[PDB]
Amino acid sequence: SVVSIPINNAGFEDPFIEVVDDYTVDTPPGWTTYNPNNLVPEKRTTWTSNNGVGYVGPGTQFYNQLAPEGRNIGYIYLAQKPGSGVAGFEQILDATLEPDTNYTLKVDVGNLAGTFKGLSFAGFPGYRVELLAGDTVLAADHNNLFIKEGEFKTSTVTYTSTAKDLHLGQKLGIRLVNLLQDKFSGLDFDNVRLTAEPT
Amino acid sequence: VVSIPINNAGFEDPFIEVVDDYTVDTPPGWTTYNPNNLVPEKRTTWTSNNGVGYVGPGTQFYNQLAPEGRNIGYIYLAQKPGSGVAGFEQILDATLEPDTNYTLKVDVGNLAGTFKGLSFAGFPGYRVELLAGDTVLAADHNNLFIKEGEFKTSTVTYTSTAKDLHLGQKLGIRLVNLLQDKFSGLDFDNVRLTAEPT
Ligand SMILES: [Ca+2]
Ligand SMILES: [Ca+2]
Ligand SMILES: [Ca+2]
Ligand SMILES: [Ca+2]
Repeated sequence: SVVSIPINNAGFEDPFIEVVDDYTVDTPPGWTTYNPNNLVPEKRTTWTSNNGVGYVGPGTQFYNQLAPEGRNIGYIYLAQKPGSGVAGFEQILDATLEPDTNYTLKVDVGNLAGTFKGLSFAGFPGYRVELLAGDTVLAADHNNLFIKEGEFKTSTVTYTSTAKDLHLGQKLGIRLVNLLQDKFSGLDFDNVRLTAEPT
Repeated sequence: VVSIPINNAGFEDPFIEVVDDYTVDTPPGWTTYNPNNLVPEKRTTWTSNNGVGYVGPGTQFYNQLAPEGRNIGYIYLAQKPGSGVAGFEQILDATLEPDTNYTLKVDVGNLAGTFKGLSFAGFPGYRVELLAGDTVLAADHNNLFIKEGEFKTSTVTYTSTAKDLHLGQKLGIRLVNLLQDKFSGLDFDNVRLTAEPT
């Protein structure tokens, strides 16, 4: 009796992108920009901090594998120096926290690799994946997985509610956070999965 | 694999004779993480506090004894949920080294039962953090479900590269009471940190 909780654009497959390594600089559809330190401007260019989706295709010059799911990944790039704050993706779901339920949140996290005419993609800013109820972070994986250059790994976040959880009935949420702890200060996410199951 | 020294890693200092007896002062070797000023400098039984407690035969709050030795470390927060967080912090004598795999393990405890009419049902949530300097390198934010009166081992891992920004800075550990629900008290024991070349 495992249940899949619906997530909008959970694989960042919207919008469709034709050319390999092409990307948008606007918040992916179905998601909002998590911006507690105002690191990402409201109007983005290739020159600013930004987020969006990117096509990881056959001739990719930045990865050693294809997208964990479908064609696209979601990315967050921060131009500010490390320690400046955090930013990422957030989505508030239509599902609410239910009692005596085990939640399993899985997201693939990616590390860009390579170079481009002076631009170095070596390094990784750190990630955090968090499961929300209302404004409360119920559980989070703060950068526990080592992600080699040009590869992806699946982060798993779990939370188990009791019969009397304070946040019962509040809307579930998901955040995918660029921690900006080092350079290169971009990272990818893909294949967001949330499942619920009675204890 | 090398074990990184941690002072009072099992909260066995100080020795406590009477079962379920406890201290209300910061355990020796540790400091009180207090980013929201929830824990006063002079504590009592009724205020927010932290310390060590003897989990001995016939304990009124756990199914089993301390995960290691006699004592656990505990943090209790009297303020309402959402008021902030508090816990234990210790800066280590070891520094972040390149190409090293770090494994931090801590047992987290959920007090159970009833005492003098008060119910200890519920759990405030925990976070275990591995630090370098002032930076949280990796953390387990409340991922394990901990049944009433039991302990489970939280594992936090971090892998350094050759050019980690924080290389050379002092490693650190935080054990945090998240104050996300009531009962808003929790335990920690058997702190382990190991390093290994990649
Ligand atoms: Ca995808
Ligand atoms: Ca990289
Ligand atoms: Ca102990
Ligand atoms: Ca309890």
